[PDB]
Amino acid sequence: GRSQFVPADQAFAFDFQQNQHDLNLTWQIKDGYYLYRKQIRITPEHAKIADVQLPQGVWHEDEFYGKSEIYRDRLTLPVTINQASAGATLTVTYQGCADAGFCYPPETKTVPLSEVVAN
Repeated sequence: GRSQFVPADQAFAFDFQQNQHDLNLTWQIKDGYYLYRKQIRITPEHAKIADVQLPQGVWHEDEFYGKSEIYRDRLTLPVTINQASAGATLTVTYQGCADAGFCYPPETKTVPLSEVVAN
């Protein structure tokens, strides 16, 4: 596998589904690739979300971040939107790495949040 250079969006396929106050963020993680738990950052703009609890991954060693908690196969992350104005967004930044050696740069996605009136 010399074409082990698969673009970030095929290694770490991101998607989201919102139903009112409930948002689910999902990454399907290609076999031989992993996301760093400590590299995930989620930032609302014109919205208020509950603190996001990242789930328990597995420990793994590499030469970028030393001994790290990582995620394989899939990551499912619920987010609770307490309020969102019209045109609110959520910025989702994450970084992953290939077993084959090389580390991807951090990726940022912007999720358009559907409006949620407080309460």
